[PDB]
Amino acid sequence: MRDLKGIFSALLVSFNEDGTINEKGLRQIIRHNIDKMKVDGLYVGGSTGENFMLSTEEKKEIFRIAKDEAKDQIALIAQVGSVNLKEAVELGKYATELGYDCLSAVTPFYYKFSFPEIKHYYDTIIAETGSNMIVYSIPFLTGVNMGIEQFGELYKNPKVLGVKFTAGDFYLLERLKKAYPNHLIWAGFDEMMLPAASLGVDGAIGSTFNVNGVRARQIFELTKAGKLKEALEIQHVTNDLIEGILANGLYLTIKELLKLEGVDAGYCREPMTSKATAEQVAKAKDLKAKFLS
Amino acid sequence: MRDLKGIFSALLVSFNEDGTINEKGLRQIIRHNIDKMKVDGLYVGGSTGENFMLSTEEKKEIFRIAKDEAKDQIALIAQVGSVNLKEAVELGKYATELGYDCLSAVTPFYYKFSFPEIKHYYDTIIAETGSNMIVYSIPFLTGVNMGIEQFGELYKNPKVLGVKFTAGDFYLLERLKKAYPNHLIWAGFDEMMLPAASLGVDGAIGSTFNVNGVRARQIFELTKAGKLKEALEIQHVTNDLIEGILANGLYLTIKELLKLEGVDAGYCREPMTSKATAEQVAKAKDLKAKFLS
Amino acid sequence: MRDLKGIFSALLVSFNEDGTINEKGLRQIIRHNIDKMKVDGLYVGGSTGENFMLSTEEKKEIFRIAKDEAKDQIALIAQVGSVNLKEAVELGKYATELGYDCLSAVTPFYYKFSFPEIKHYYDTIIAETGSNMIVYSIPFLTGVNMGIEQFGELYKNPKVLGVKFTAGDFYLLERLKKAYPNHLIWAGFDEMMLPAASLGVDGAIGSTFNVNGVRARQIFELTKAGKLKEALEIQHVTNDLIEGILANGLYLTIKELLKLEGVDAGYCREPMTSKATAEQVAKAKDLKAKFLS
Amino acid sequence: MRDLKGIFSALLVSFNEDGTINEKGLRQIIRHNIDKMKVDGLYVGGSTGENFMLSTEEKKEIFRIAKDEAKDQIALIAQVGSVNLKEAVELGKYATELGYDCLSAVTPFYYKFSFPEIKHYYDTIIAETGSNMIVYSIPFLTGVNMGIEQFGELYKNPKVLGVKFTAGDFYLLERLKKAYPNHLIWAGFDEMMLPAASLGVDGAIGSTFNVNGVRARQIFELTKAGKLKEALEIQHVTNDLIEGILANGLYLTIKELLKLEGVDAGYCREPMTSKATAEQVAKAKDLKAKFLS
Repeated sequence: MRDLKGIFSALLVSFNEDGTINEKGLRQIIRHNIDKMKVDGLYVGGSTGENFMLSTEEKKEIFRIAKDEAKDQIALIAQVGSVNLKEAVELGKYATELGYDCLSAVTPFYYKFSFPEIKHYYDTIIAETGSNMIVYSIPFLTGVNMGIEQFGELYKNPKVLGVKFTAGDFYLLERLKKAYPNHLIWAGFDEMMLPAASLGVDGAIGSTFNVNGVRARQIFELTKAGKLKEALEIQHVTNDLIEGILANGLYLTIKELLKLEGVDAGYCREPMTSKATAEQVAKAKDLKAKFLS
Repeated sequence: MRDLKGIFSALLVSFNEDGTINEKGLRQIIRHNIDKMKVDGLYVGGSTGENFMLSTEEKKEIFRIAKDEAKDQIALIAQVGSVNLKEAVELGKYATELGYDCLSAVTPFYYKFSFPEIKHYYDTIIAETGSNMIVYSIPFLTGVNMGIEQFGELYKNPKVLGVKFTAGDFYLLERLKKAYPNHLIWAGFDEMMLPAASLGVDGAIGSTFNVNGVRARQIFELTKAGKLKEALEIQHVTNDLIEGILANGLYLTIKELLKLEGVDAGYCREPMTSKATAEQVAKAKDLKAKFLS
Repeated sequence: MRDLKGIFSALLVSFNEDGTINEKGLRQIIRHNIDKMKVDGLYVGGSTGENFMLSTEEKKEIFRIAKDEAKDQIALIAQVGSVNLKEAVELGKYATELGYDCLSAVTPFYYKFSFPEIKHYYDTIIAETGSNMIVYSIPFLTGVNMGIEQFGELYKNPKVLGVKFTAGDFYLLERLKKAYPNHLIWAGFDEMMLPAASLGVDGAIGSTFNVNGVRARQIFELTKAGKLKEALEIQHVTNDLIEGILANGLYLTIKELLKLEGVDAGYCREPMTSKATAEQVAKAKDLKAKFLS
Repeated sequence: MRDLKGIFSALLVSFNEDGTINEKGLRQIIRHNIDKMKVDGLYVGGSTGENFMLSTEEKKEIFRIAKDEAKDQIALIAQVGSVNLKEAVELGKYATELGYDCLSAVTPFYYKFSFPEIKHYYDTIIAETGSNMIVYSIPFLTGVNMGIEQFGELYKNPKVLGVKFTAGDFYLLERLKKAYPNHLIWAGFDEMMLPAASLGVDGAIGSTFNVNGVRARQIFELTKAGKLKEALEIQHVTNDLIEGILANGLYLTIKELLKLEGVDAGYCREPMTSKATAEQVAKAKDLKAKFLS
C-alpha cells in the first residue's frame, strides 16, 4: 500500500468566471504542488477544493483531472463524503476505479446524525467501495465533535486507517495517539503544525501548502528531529503569512498568490465571492513580496 | 397571486427500504395532509423532507409528484436551497416551470458565508428563476444567525416575501414585525405555535402538521381570536404529543404515526436510521392511541 | 404569604462617584417605582442591582434601605444567591429577619456545578432560613441550563415557589406550565413580555420597569384579556425604547432616564463603566422625549 | 525581582467538614508541594483553591498561612481577581503587604464587561497595589476570549508581566510569542503541557502538579531540550492519570490522592460536593497504585 504519511496539500481548484472548472488551471495548480511545493501527496475534493458547492459530475471531473495529471508521482486521497450517502458511495467507487490510494469522508452534517448513523455511514462507504478510509474531522464547519470512545468504535473497521484532524483539541490528539498507536493522524491546522508534530502526528493536510509547501516541510521535519527553536522560527514566519491570508480571504488569497507564481488559479465558485477586490489583489502582492519571494 | 398565509405541513417523503422514493406512499402522505389535515399548503423539499440527503434528480422527482398529486387544491412552496447555487437555480427553475406558488431556500450552509454572499445567493436564485422567495431560516442546523439589519438588506429585493422562522427568538420576531410590516413570517417551531401567533405571525410551516393538523389549526385560530386559555389547552395536548415524538425519533415517529392512519409513509433515507425499532413502533402506537384517536 | 404575582421592577441602585451606595438616591429610585411606576413589588439585590460587584455588608445595606423605604407598600423579593453558599445563607437570614416576603437565588456560577450540587444549594438556603425560594434559569450570565425533570427535582422541596425565567425558551415555558400548574413563573425578558404572558406567566421581573412600568403593566393586562393587537402596539413601542436602551448601554441608560425624572440614580459601580459619556446622556434625553414624555 | 518561570502548583486548600479552613491540612499541602513535588512556586487563591466560594476574610487567611508556611523557599503568586473590584484591590494590597512576588486576576465575570472595562480593572489593581500583574485568558469558566490587539493594550502597562493561558488555542499562543517576545506565558492545561512547551511557554500553573509534580517537571524540561519522544511517553502516563482524575472528579480526587501521601487535604467547600463517595475513594487508591507508586 502506498505510504500516506508526510505533507499533503489540500487541493484548491481553479474555476472560470462562470463557475465551471478551468482544467488548464487546475492542472497548473497540481504541477505546482508536485514540482515546486514538493508535497508527498494531494488531498482532492476536501472543503478546500470548494467541493460542497459542486455537483457530482463536477466532483468526478476534478478527480479525473487530478489523477490523470499526477499519475503515480505522488500519493492521492479522495474526499468523497457528503450528506448524501448514495452520492458518497458513487464517488467512492469512481475514485477507487481511478486508482486513488485511499478515500476520506467528512462526518455527515446538516442533520444531527447519531453516532451509530455516522458509523454506518463510514462502514457503508468502505463496504461498497472496498477502499481504505480516513475519517475527515472538521468540527468548526460540521458541528460534529467525536470523543475518544467513538473513534475507537470507528476503528473497529480495519479499513479505517486514521483521522484528518482539522481541530485544535491537543488533549484528544494525545489521547488518540495513546489509545490507537497503529492509527494515523494528519494535522489539519497549518498554523498549529509545530505543536501537532510535537505529539507525533504522521503527516499534515493543509490548504496553505499549495503556496507555503517548502516551509511546512521544514517545520514538520525540524520538529520531528527535536530542533524546536529552528522549527518555531519557521512557524512564526509561516503564521505571519497565514494571518495575512486569513485576514485577506483564505480561498482568494491562495489563488492570487498562485497567480503570482504563474499558475492560473482562477476564481472562487459561487456562493463564495468569486472575484478578488482591488485591495485583496494588492494584499496578495504584498504577502508575496514579504513571505514568498 | 395564490394566498400564502395559513397552515402548511412540511412534507415528509416515503422511501423504500433501498432509499428510492416510494411514489405511491408519497402520494398517500400528500392526500392525507390535504384531505384529513386540511392544510392551506405544503412546503416541499424542506429539511423535514429529508431533502439534503438526496440527489438533484430525486429532488425533481419529489417536486413533480407533489405538484401532480396536489394540482391546484392547496398552495405549494418549493424549498430549493443548498450549498450548491447552480443546483438551487436549476431546482428553482424546475419548480417554477411546474407551477409552484413560490420558492424558498435555506441560508447557504457548511462554509461560513458572509452576509453579502448570502444576499447574493438569494438575489441570484430570484434573478435566474423570476419567482418570489421566502428566506428559510434554521439556525439550529445551519449555524447562520441574521439580525434585523440583514433581513432589511434581503428585503430590498422586492421578490423576497418574508421568512420561515425556524428559531425561537421572539424578540427578533417582534423586531421583524415592527420594522417590516409588509413582509410575512411563518413560524417554524410547532411546539411554540401559541406564542408566535400572539405576535401575529402570518402562518406556520411544520413537520408535525402531517399528523396534528387539526389541533395546529385550532391553536392558530383560537390565538388570533384572543381565546388564549382555550388555545393553551390545545397547545398543552399538542406538546405532550411533540415531546413523545421528539423522544422517540422525529422522522420515524411521524412516519409510524402516518402508517397507523393507513398512509404508506415508508422508511427514512440513509444516513438517517431507516427502520424504526420495535420500541419505536410500540411508542408510536401508544402516542397514536393517546393523542390522535 | 403575600401575593407575588404581577409587575416587579428589578431594583437598580444608586452609587456615588467613589462606588459607595448613595442612600438618598436609592430611596428616590424606590419611591419612583412604588409611586410612579405603580409596581406590584421590588426584586432587590438581583443582577440589575449591580449586586455581584458588591461586598456582603453593601448587599445588607441595600436590603435594609429598601425594606425601610418600602415598608409594607409592596411585595419584596430578596435575591441572595452567590458562588459563596455561606454568604447566601447569611444574606438569606438577614433579609428573612427584615421581613422580605420571599428569597431568590441565582444558580451558583463561575464553577461548573452538578445538578445535585445546585439542588443542595437551594435546599440549604431554604433549610437555614425557613423562607420560600424562587429558583432561576438565567443562562446568559450563568451558562446554567436546567430541564423539565431538573425543575421537578427542585420542586420536590415544598418551599420552592417557582422560577424567575430569564431564558428565551418558550417550549420549556409551556412544559413548566403543563407539568407544574401551581408553580409560579416570572418572565425576566422585558422585550418578550407579550409572548410570555400568552402562555400564562404569573408576573414579570424587569430592569426596564424602573422607567417603563406603565406600559409593562398594559402589555401584561391586555395580553391576559386576549387583546393581542392592542398589546402588541404597546410591546412595539416598548421594544423601540428597549432597543435604544440596549444600544446605549443598559445600566447607565436606565439611570440617565431616571435622572430626567428627578431621581438621583447616580453612577454605576466599577468594573462597569461608572459615568455616562456626553453622547450617552444625549441619547437618553432623546429616548425620554420620544418614549417617556 | 524573583524568577517566576517554571512549575507552579495551583494550590488546593484543605477544608473541614463545616467548610472552614483546615490550617494544619493546608500547611501539609504546602509542604508536600515544596518538598516532594519540588515546585518552583505556588499559585495561591485561584479557582483550584476553591477561592470563589469563599469570603474575603477566608481568602486573606489562606494568603497569610501560605506565605507563613512557604516563607522565601519558592516563588508565590496571589490570585486576587473578583467580580468585586474593591475586593480585588483589598486582596491585592493585603497580598502585596505579605510580600507575594506578583499578583494575578481572573477577568471580571458574571456580567459581560467590555474590553476597556477589563483593562481598567487590571490597571486599577496595579495602580492601587503597586504590584506586578499576570492577566488571564480562561474562557471555559468566564466566557471571555481576548486577542492579540487586546493583549497589546493590556501590555501597554509595564507592570503586566504576561498571561496565564488556560484555554488551548495554540495559534493565539504562537501569535502572542511572536508579537510580544519578552512577555511571559504560563500554560494552564496540564494535559497539554507538551505542545505548550514546544511553543516556548515560560512555565505552567496546574492543579495536578500538587500530586504529579515530578512528571510535570520532566515533560516541561525534556520538551525544552527537544527530547520529544521521551517527553511524550511521560505526557501519555500523565494523561492516563489526568483522564482518571477528571472522570472521578478533579478536586476531590487530587485531595484523596494527597491523603494517600499522608497529607490531610480534607474536604471540598460547599456548593462543591464536600465529601468523596466510597467509589471515589477507591478509584483514587487505584490511580495512586497505577500511576503514583
